[PDB]
Amino acid sequence: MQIYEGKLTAEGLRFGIVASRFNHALVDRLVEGAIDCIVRHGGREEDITLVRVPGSWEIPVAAGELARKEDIDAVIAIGVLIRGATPHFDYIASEVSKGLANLSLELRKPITFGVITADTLEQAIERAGTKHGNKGWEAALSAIEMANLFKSLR
Amino acid sequence: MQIYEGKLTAEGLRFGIVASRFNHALVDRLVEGAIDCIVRHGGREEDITLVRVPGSWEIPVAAGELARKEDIDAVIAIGVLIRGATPHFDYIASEVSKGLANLSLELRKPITFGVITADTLEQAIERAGTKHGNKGWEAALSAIEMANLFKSLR
Amino acid sequence: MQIYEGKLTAEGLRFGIVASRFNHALVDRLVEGAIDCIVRHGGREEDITLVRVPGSWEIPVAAGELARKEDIDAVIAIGVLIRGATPHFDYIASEVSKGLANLSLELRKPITFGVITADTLEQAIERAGTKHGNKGWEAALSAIEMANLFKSLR
Amino acid sequence: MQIYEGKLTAEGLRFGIVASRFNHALVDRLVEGAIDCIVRHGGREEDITLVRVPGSWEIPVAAGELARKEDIDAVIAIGVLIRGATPHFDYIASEVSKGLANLSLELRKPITFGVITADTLEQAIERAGTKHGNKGWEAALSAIEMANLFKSLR
Amino acid sequence: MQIYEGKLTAEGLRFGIVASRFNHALVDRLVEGAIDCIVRHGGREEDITLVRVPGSWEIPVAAGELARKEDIDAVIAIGVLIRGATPHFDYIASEVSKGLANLSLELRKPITFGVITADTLEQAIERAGTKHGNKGWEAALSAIEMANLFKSLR
Amino acid sequence: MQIYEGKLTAEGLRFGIVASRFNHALVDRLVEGAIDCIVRHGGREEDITLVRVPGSWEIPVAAGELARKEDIDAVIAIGVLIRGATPHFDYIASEVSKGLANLSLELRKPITFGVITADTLEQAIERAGTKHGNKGWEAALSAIEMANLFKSLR
Amino acid sequence: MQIYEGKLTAEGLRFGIVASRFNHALVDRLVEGAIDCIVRHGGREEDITLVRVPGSWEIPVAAGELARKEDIDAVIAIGVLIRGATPHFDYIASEVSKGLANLSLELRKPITFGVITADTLEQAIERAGTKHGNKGWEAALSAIEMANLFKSLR
Ligand SMILES: O=C(O)CCc1nc2c(=O)[nH]c(=O)nc-2n(C[C@H](O)[C@H](O)[C@H](O)CO)c1O
Ligand SMILES: O=C(O)CCc1nc2c(=O)[nH]c(=O)nc-2n(C[C@H](O)[C@H](O)[C@H](O)CO)c1O
Ligand SMILES: O=C(O)CCc1nc2c(=O)[nH]c(=O)nc-2n(C[C@H](O)[C@H](O)[C@H](O)CO)c1O
Ligand SMILES: O=C(O)CCc1nc2c(=O)[nH]c(=O)nc-2n(C[C@H](O)[C@H](O)[C@H](O)CO)c1O
Ligand SMILES: O=C(O)CCc1nc2c(=O)[nH]c(=O)nc-2n(C[C@H](O)[C@H](O)[C@H](O)CO)c1O
Ligand SMILES: O=C(O)CCc1nc2c(=O)[nH]c(=O)nc-2n(C[C@H](O)[C@H](O)[C@H](O)CO)c1O
Ligand SMILES: O=C(O)CCc1nc2c(=O)[nH]c(=O)nc-2n(C[C@H](O)[C@H](O)[C@H](O)CO)c1O
Ligand SMILES: O=C(O)CCc1nc2c(=O)[nH]c(=O)nc-2n(C[C@H](O)[C@H](O)[C@H](O)CO)c1O
Repeated sequence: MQIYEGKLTAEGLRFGIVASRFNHALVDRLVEGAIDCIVRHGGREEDITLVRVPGSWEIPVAAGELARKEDIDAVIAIGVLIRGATPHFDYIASEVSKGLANLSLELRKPITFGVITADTLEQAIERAGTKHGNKGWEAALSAIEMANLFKSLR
Repeated sequence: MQIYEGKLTAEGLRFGIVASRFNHALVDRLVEGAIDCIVRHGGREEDITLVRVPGSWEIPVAAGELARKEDIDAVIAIGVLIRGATPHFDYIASEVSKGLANLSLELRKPITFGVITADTLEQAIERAGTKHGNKGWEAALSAIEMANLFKSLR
Repeated sequence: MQIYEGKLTAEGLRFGIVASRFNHALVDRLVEGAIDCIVRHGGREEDITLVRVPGSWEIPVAAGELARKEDIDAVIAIGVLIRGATPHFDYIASEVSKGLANLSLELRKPITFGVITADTLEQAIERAGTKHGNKGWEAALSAIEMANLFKSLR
Repeated sequence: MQIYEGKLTAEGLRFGIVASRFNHALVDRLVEGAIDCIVRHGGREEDITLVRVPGSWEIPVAAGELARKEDIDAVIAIGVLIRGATPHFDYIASEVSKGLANLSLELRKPITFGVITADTLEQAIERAGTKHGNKGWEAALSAIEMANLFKSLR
Repeated sequence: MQIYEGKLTAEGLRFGIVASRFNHALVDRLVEGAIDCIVRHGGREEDITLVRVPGSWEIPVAAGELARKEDIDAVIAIGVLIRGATPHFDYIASEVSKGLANLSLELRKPITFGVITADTLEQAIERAGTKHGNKGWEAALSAIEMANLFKSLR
Repeated sequence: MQIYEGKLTAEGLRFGIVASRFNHALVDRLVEGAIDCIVRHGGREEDITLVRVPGSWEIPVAAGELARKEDIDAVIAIGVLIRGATPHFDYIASEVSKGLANLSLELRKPITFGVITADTLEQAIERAGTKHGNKGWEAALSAIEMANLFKSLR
Repeated sequence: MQIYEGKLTAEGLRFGIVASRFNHALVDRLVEGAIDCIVRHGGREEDITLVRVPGSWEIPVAAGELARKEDIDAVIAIGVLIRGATPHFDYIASEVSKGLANLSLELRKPITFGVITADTLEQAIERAGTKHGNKGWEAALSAIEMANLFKSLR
């Protein structure tokens, strides 16, 4: 059987992070987590490109530019959506997720999903460096794995 | 670390706004907000192109023409959807959001989302220049930021 | 500020209407409304092309052929979906709306939405020439406006 | 009448399996089922290529690379999604399913769906080698059939 | 400020794992997770020493022998306790935790805690490779970090 | 990977059993079970040393003397605690468990836990040779395994 | 370890099917499933012998004659029992199952159980080619496996 997998050592890997500003008090913890994950797995901070955008809505178009860079191995999308009173959350969460996934397939490059989609503020806090971990760290670890996988698969 | 971000000064930037006429008593406040945000951030009103369309459904096709203009740096979509008795709202909100996001990615140009998607009239009023701000102003500010970001990122 | 908008006079405009047969007792009222709107706004009935299809499912593929005609300025989609006992309604409504919107963007030509998506028969009747107007007339009026807009915008 | 169908003998067929690691205690049972199905229907284990990825989110991009291999007849996607507290499940499940289906159509190659999408842990266990069978085995059997079908249809 | 921390690359590190057999259907998933975490972080499987013992009660005495080995950098304790009808669970969980912690301090060597202490079988399953991750993987990662930390701190 | 484990053949192994007299009608069944387990796994009854003590409180001090014997490979602690009206049970159970575990670590010799800690008489009966097995037999089997393990590990 | 198992390719295998007529509208679907399973796994339809009998009661005596044929490798029993108002169902289901199992052991030949034993008509429909699969297909697949197994085991 031929088996392909990615290790979790990040030496030499180069990452793009796109991070929105809405709910920044939480997003900033996700960004801290993603960078820490990369660095302590052996990636160099210098090899990270961070792009800031206003909201989750704007993440895909920026991620599309980063993922097109030949010197970026994977893109990590970071944001925090918390349901409000209206269905706005639904439409943004749907389009952010669809856009990122579509871009990944179009560009044949891993784009990982570190966007919290929470019904409540409590759920978002839980996932931004408290009881349920740090979604930024999770999405970064995924990106490390996928970038290494792609070194043999792509 | 390489860091890219957009400032909020709008000198020299050129914006397209596509604004629907359905629920105009609310949309017109969103348009006022977007224009004010551009102008007081340093953008010239002469550098704004405003396109009116009948309803939210029609926003994407018009935005597609504006976004294709080489002299437009970002497009701001402005509309107001309020849920009625039938699921019509769902289908329009889904397609307007999907279309705009898809166009942004296809054209590699920022298109911001100033479309209210409210369950009630009260929620729409709240977001069109009253207690929960002005979604037109928010979408304009996002567009300023994204246009500035793209000056280095694109 | 540059301002683009469409007037509501339809002199010289040429329209395609795609109308499904399912629920025809209602769809036929929508078609009457669309034609009346065009004619009394100055459009010639001879400049209308009407295509009939079995159900809402089949509207997009027919609309795609009409919208590709260089001598059609806009397409008006007309149908009536009424929720039944199963989720079938959801999947048809989702695809008819997605298809039309996608075609509009792909062909850079206005395609308006005169498809009722009702939970009940009563709601459909309300929107097919009774208390809540006539969705065919609304979609036709939109098409008039968009065709005029596109005369300067496209 | 011309009739095309796929037999279930897997002699000479070559398969790609993409299996995520999230919920591995269940996914690993699905992988065991898929491999067993192939082998006991006559396929050689040496003709299987297994790609591991972090989560269901990452399955499509990896499946896209495998499906593009001329010496892969079909791809089997294997993962386990279990609903949590937030709507995150919905967005991942929607994009994994959409991506795989889109890739299948784009590449004109069968990609089968062995991804459990469960509301509860119990439901996932039921479908990963207990009372409701093994979704990996089902997706592999489907892939066998489709690969054979395509030998005359493609 | 002097700052000491451990990276997550496991090259050259040597680990002891002590894993009980009670509830093995769950423990065995924790062992899989720990080994995977070591290997994909760069540790060699040949540098792992695995000791099996009957129950959680027996973990400390075995861990004491492994931790005393000069060529073991950290020990990972792996077990699954599920509360029964009597308070037995309390006394075992208390003593296994106390013993491991005491040994770590006595021997000035990291000993990490991969012992699930669940009120229910469902909670144990959740933590042994399903919705709440894999406690073996978590304890292994901790051990990697602590072994690296100790390379400068000890 | 280096793997250490204990087999369940007891040829040549020498055991100490410390058994309390309180609740003897149950403890005596546990002692029967422990002896049977040893003998039918190949241990000689002559190689068992049995020490009787008044209550569970007194088990540790006796176990400490037995575990210090160079010709004892493992000690099996056997007793029955049943909750009464006062918290006395808690303090005895806590100390008997802590003492045994501490002695095991101090003397680097396996001491297994065959002490029932029951809330009710029914629970104790269940665990002393009826529906939930025989805790003496379990603790003896553990001791066999640990003594064998220690033949290579210690 | 010596391991014996049956593959699922049916080339050269010869099968007997005994199918009752009571509840034929469902049994006939089970028979379709059994034949399809055999044929698409490589068995020849000419190598199938189908015996029809009145009711489940009569399946064993007919299966006894088929299983005694040296040129039959396995027998598949197919029927549908649905509980009525009286305990009649219980006695028939008990004897059909006992008879078939007894005959299998007596003749040292696989006889598989494709007899639905349902409390309700809905449950029977579910298992005769709808949501819970096709019991005829399942029993045929079992027979394939057992016939192959017996080629080395018998
Ligand atoms: O309309 C609002 O501002 C409240 C709803 C909202 N919620 C969030 C959220 O929870 N998380 C988030 O990242 N972004 C959000 N955006 C902003 C949009 O993403 C977008 O920036 C604007 O609509 C302008 O395009 C939102 O508009
Ligand atoms: O059918 C109706 O008119 C009521 C539902 C409705 N609601 C809204 C709304 O709340 N906001 C909005 O901007 N537009 C709407 N359009 C119109 C469609 O957008 C479209 O103009 C027509 O269907 C014609 O294409 C609507 O049709
Ligand atoms: O955010 C979480 O980690 C909990 C939700 C979650 N649940 C599942 C699940 O049930 N099954 C699964 O296969 N994957 C999951 N991923 C991970 C994503 O798929 C993805 O790996 C990450 O978002 C990083 O891209 C998840 O993020
Ligand atoms: O997981 C299951 O098998 C039960 C759910 C299910 N239900 C249906 C159904 O009701 N109708 C249907 O036509 N197919 C189904 N498929 C199978 C999938 O379509 C597909 O074949 C498999 O996921 C393998 O790719 C299903 O998987
Ligand atoms: O008495 C019982 O066997 C049931 C309670 C029990 N539960 C667990 C458990 O949930 N997990 C576990 O790892 N071990 C257990 N041990 C066994 C003890 O740990 C020990 O092996 C015996 O008491 C013999 O020393 C247990 O005795
Ligand atoms: O098992 C879990 O991860 C959830 C419970 C838990 N909760 C916390 C917590 O709330 N705070 C905290 O500081 N640590 C925790 N650790 C981790 C352990 O401390 C330890 O790191 C691991 O068990 C590995 O040794 C935990 O394991
Ligand atoms: O007595 C009745 O006819 C109703 C009960 C009944 N139910 C079933 C059934 O649900 N399925 C089935 O296969 N057969 C049945 N037979 C008939 C007996 O099997 C038998 O044919 C007669 O008793 C005559 O021997 C039954 O008699
Ligand atoms: O009809 C079904 O498949 C569901 C019921 C069922 N449940 C089990 C089960 O829980 N465990 C099990 O080992 N087998 C089962 N078999 C299959 C039969 O044993 C037999 O294989 C078939 O009836 C074919 O002969 C079953 O048919």
